[PDB]
Parts: sequence; C-alpha cells; structure tokens
Amino acid sequence: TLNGGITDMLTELANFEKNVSQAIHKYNAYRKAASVIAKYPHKIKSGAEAKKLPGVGTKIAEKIDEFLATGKLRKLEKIRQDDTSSSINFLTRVSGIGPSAARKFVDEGIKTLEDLRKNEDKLNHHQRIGLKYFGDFEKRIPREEMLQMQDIVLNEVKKVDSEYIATVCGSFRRGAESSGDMDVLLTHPSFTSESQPKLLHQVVEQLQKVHFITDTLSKGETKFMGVCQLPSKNDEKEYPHRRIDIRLIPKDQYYCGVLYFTGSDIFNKNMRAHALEKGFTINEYTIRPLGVTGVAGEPLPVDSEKDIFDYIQWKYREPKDRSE
DNA sequence: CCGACGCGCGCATCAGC
DNA sequence: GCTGATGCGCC
DNA sequence: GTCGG
Ligand code: NA
Ligand code: NA
Repeated sequence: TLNGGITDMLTELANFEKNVSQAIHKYNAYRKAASVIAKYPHKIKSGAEAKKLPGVGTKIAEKIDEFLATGKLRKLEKIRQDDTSSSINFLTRVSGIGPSAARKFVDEGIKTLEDLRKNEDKLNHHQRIGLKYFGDFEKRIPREEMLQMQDIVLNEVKKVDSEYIATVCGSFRRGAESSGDMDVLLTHPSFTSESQPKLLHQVVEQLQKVHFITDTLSKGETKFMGVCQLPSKNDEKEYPHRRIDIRLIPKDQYYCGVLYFTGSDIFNKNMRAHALEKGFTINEYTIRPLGVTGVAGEPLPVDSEKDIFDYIQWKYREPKDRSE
C-alpha cells in the first residue's frame, strides 16, 4: 500500500480507457505507469517526484498532485457515478463481452448480469459461458489445485498417446502461489512445421470423457479454449470452474513456445533485446541467425528448451528465477 | 509535431460481395 | 456460398 | 498518455 492509492487510480483510469473510451494505447500507458510506480520503493509525495519515472508524464503527474492533495480524482469520481460508463466497464468483466459488446448492450438497456440473464438470446455462445461462470472466473486458482489439475491433464494426455508431450506453462510453471487459468502446451512427434492435425481434438475429447473439461469457449485445430473443474469427493463443496487453454504446437517450435508462454513476460524482452547482441533472432516459434544486413537465415533445430541457452549461450535459469 | 505503441495469434462472428 | 475485417481473450 | 524521431 506504499503507492496503492496511486496505482489503483492509474489502473482504474486504465480500465475505463480500455473498456469505455476504447483507447488501448492509453490503457497500456496507464498500466505502464502503474507498473513503474508499484515497484518504486518510496511513498511518492509529488507528481513531480513521480514524473522522473519512465512512463509517468505531465498529465499523470498532475493527476497525482490532485490525488495527493484531496484524496480523490474529480474525473474518476464523476465516471464512477456515471450509469452508462460504469455499466460498460462492468459488463466487460463477462468473458466474451469486450468493450464493443458492452457498448452495444448498454445502448439497448442491458446494464447488469440480470439484464443479460433475461436476454440470453442476444449473447453468443462464448458470452453465455462467461455469464454462467462469471463468479468462478474471477476467483484465482491456488497452486495446490493447479497440481491436481496438472495431474489429470498429464495422466489423460499420456493415456490417449504416450508420445504426446504436454507442459503446463503460465506463472504456475515458474512456481506461482496461484494462477488465473491453466495454459497447456501440447505436441506430438507427428506434428512438424511441414505437416497431420488430428491431435488436438483427440486430447480435448479424452478430457471431456472423464468430465474434466466441462464447456468449450472456442476450438480449432491448434488452439482450444474452455472450462474445466476438479472432481468433488461427493460429500464436499464442489470446486469452482476454471478457464483452460490447450495449444498444439509443432515439435521443432514447441520449446520456443514453452519458453515464450512460460516467461515471465518482461523476462522475455530482456531475453530478446539481449538476444541479438549475440546473433540469433528469437520470437515465439524459432531461433534464427542474422547477418550484417539483418535478414534471417533458417532456424536451427531447437529440440530442448535449453538450446536457446546454447545459441545465445546463457547459463541455466530455470522456471523458478525467470521473474525478469 | 506527429506516429508508435505486441513490426501479436487462433478462433468465432459480422459485413459484404 | 466465399473472403476479409473486426471482436475477443490470453503468455 | 508518454515517449522519441
Ligand atoms: Na517520465
Ligand atoms: Na470481457
């Protein structure tokens, strides 16, 4: 809570910019500000003190002065009591309702969850499933539930084909106390960049046979997005439903994907800006050499995560320590 | 001053032909 | 019927 | 909104 009142404000402003204003660069500007402020180790006492930080400019500085002198933000107080704006903001908390659907709904008088319940006919399939599990989807997932979840995912995936490789990435892979969802990266030997896609459906189908996956938000041939729920012990309170994603990557790109999706995020930007001060370009799929021109060669065979630690030649930095 | 800002990705849905 | 654009939720 | 060419 050193600067919590300031970051809460910047994050509040950010959400309104994303959801009501539909100004995504302001959203990220506000969130960037909140990030550098949350990590600044002093109780900020002035907008001017703040403006020294990268991502804090004049306007956010002035907003801090008003916050620090009066407790509040006039613009925020006003927006907060504003029925149209705050309804739009709120409906975006329904998964499948982004800022356009929420603008559309608040135009036609749908402002609340109940209003959606009375107009299910006007929600696509994703939105219905977001509305149904609205509460569950806002709970975090404790690491201990992630382990049981990961037990089921790996058990069943090896059950369909012992040659599948599955990895749970996300902050969970780095050891997090809790997770917001489960991101599962899938691969098979029979799936290369130069390849046949039957493999995702087989795994989704097995996880629905054991009633682990309960609903389907979107499915294709390389990405699945849906809902899962741990089995209850018959007598106990039933676990909340959880968001789950499963990505079928090719094998020659898999460990690039594992690294990318594991992260953490800013770990990778260091990992990448400081990747090419060495001569091997990196993204999410491949590591490719460059030349004095700057055009890429052809990517060299990463078949374990740690050949991105040979090609750029860092030592071992495991899931654990990739905080940045 | 004025554009960049994830030099972003898979899938579901809509606008349009 | 199709393509391309736009909406969406994410590491 | 903040940065930088
Ligand atoms: Na600054
Ligand atoms: Na939403």
